Amino acid sequence: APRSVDWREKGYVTPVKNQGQCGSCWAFSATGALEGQMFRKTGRLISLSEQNLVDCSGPQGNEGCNGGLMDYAFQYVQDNGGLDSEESYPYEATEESCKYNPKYSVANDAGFVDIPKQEKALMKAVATVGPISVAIDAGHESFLFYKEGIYFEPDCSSEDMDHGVLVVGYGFESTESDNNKYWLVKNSWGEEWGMGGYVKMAKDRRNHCGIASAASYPTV
Ligand SMILES: *[C@@](O)(C(=O)NCc1ccccn1)[C@H](CCC)NC(=O)[C@H](CC(C)C)NC(=O)OCc1ccccc1
Repeated sequence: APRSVDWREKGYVTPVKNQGQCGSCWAFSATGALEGQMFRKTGRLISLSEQNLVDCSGPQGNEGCNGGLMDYAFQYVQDNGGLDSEESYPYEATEESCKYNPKYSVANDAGFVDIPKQEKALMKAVATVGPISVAIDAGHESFLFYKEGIYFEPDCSSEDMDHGVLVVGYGFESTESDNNKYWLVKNSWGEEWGMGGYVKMAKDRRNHCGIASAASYPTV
């Protein structure tokens, strides 16, 4: 597999978004992964509606601003037969009734794939498929104040993930500790967080923060 991958360079990735004060990270991770697979298929990158998922995918198991799972969002898009664009169904950061409108649907999927819970399998999936939805343990002061470098938090759990994000690649840079590999991760806290809204998460360090425990992507 390649040593460095960055799907932003191949057109698969929209700009960083900001979920506000709604617990909808799962919806931003899911739209990011589906933005990437829709682009793979059609060659057109269209920003997709997180609000659509927040308001409407409750029947698949999601709980709006109180949390959800990317696989439930992928299920919704399939069950529902579509997903509206960001421009047509903009983000309000609050749960409201479902206003999905099929005329404005710009994406679909036929299910999803759950990646084996190993960083080796995550790597192979990122290298071949595109951006991948993942869950991580983001509950640490260090994650809030991240600015640059390879994020490593010794108290990070590999089974208790609380936060959905999007792996858009991986790479390496020399470091003091010679733990040089990272996942390139798009967050949903705006551009002012981290490195333009991205974080380099430690890679091949015992599934740091559980990034490989709940990884998946939609089938397009
Ligand atoms: C996500 O981390 C998030 O949105 N973080 C920022 C934020 C802003 C405002 C309030 C809270 N958080 C989000 C927060 C939890 C509310 N995390 C999730 O939704 C996670 C994601 C998974 C992949 C780990 N899911 C979650 O907590 O699911 C709860 C749940 C319980 C039962 C059934 C379905 C979902």
